[PDB]
Amino acid sequence: AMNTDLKLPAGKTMTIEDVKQLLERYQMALKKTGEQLGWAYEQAAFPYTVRIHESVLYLQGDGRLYKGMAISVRTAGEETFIDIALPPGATHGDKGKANEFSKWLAKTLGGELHLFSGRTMVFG
Repeated sequence: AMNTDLKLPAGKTMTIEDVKQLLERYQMALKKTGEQLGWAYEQAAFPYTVRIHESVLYLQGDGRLYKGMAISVRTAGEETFIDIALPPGATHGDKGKANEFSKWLAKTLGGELHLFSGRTMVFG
């Protein structure tokens, strides 16, 4: 029913095989856009800068929506724990991010996760 055309600049020639290469190039451009979206996901999913001070990891939150948290290792008897402490001013955002990282950590290492909601999850 309908048609679009591009009139090429004077003197420019074009074969169907050149057009096929242009379609491939277009898909390469879409891949690059896809990478930008992925990078945007990465930055939003971990909006913290990490520093270590006195064997405690401090995450400092980007912008007003994230304050931060503190991660440390605790031993008691022959037991070992990873602790994630949220400070008094911790945001809605910080709580969610801490929950996300804690669950990933538990899936990765195994053990028994005690979430600040009072829920316990066992891996193993």
